[PDB]
Amino acid sequence: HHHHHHMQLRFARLSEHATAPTRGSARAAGYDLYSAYDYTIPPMEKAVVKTDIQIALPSGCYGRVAPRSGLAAKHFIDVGAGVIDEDYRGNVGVVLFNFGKEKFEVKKGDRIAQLICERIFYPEIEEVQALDDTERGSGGFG
Amino acid sequence: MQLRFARLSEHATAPTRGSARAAGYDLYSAYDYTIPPMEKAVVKTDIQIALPSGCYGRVAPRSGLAAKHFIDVGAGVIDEDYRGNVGVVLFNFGKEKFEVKKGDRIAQLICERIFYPEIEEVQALDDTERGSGGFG
Amino acid sequence: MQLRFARLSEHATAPTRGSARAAGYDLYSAYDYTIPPMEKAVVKTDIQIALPSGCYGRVAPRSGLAAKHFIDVGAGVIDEDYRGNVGVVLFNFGKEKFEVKKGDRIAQLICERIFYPEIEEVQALDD
Ligand SMILES: O=c1ccn([C@H]2C[C@H](O)[C@@H](COP(=O)(O)OP(=O)(O)O)O2)c(=O)[nH]1
Ligand SMILES: O=c1ccn([C@H]2C[C@H](O)[C@@H](COP(=O)(O)OP(=O)(O)O)O2)c(=O)[nH]1
Ligand SMILES: O=c1ccn([C@H]2C[C@H](O)[C@@H](COP(=O)(O)OP(=O)(O)O)O2)c(=O)[nH]1
Ligand SMILES: [Mg+2]
Repeated sequence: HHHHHHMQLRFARLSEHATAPTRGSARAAGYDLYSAYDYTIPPMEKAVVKTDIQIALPSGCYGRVAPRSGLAAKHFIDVGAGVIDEDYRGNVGVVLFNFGKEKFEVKKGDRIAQLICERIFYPEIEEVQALDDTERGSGGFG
Repeated sequence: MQLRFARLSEHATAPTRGSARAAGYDLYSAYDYTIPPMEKAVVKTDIQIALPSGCYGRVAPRSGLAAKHFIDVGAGVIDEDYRGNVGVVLFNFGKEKFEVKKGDRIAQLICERIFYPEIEEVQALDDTERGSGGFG
Repeated sequence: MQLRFARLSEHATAPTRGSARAAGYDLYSAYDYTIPPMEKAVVKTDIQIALPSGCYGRVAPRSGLAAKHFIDVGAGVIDEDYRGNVGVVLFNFGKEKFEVKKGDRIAQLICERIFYPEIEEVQALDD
């Protein structure tokens, strides 16, 4: 209209322990997220890792916390939960799963996940009596 | 344009959204399940959905269930053209059994915007700056 | 609106679409793998892809494999500029070995629309 600009990923540090999120290349899908504390995760266990950052996502997306590739392939690390709502203003947490047979050590400053700005719709929901058939139909689960 | 649903029995609950800017609509169990430690279950919602054009439906984990109970969501891709019963694949990685009762909120449904590209084979692709190096 | 791919060996299979409005293209194993219980494997497809601009490629789980065999997909983020071999990280949480045969459908690839905002540090979020 009057103003012509690009939306930014806004963040604020909640402590001196946080690291500003980084992007490897100009077209990496995600911003790197860093642990603010030390964690020791035993075999077949989980931990909630605090980043000590609050974020304000641009309109029309949510923030998906996604796994690092190397951590999954080499160490059997996975990311649980992962849905950061557009209107969340709290401390960003990463839920890490250790499926390996050895303990996994997280140190303050380690890169442990990535944040992706996934574009979504926010549709209104409408109940109907019945839906119409497609070629796929009710065919599911292999 | 909208997310349309229909109930497949009286045991279903209409999906809900806590906020106008919440990513997902909450999905509810229509039945009772006990999931033992290190086991999986397929949870019926007893709804069929018609997703808006230009997206798929991602069944995504609730945060509390993940962080406290070590519950995860398997599979999770609901195609735009799917008209069957929406199932939730729950993985229990915790050491105690996880109880699901009718009416419990067990997952969320996100309308993820996607492309539907046409596929083309070529001999070889040109390299960028990331190269072939992955899994770092 | 165009997804380009090339084969890195004779063992690769061209990605297919399961239905007209399927979210993903089927990805196929190029090799034979035995995954023991509670273990992982990196399954090579022997393809390289060029994603359309404005998306990343998400490697996503097959539903039958999850529901029946307790198979899951780890990692899964393919960056727009990646031109290497597409690897699938398969997790076997089941109690029996899982056998992957050359030519088996093991995952799907979804073109997830994203954007690339610049990052801005503020002191308070309402600055
Ligand atoms: O968590 C899920 C995943 C999939 N489906 C349904 C909807 C989807 O459209 C269909 C996929 O079935 P398929 O194409 O026969 O499964 P596969 O990935 O094993 O080829 O199954 C669900 O209800 N819940
Ligand atoms: O991996 C995650 C997942 C979620 N959250 C935060 C952001 C999100 O907006 C909020 C979700 O809280 P909730 O609505 O109480 O979660 P639920 O109802 O799914 O248990 O928690 C995180 O920090 N990390
Ligand atoms: O399931 C996956 C995940 C990633 N990759 C490739 C593509 C992606 O662009 C690259 C990421 O490598 P990295 O940036 O060095 O990984 P990391 O997250 O460990 O920093 O690896 C795959 O082939 N399959
Ligand atoms: Mg998405």
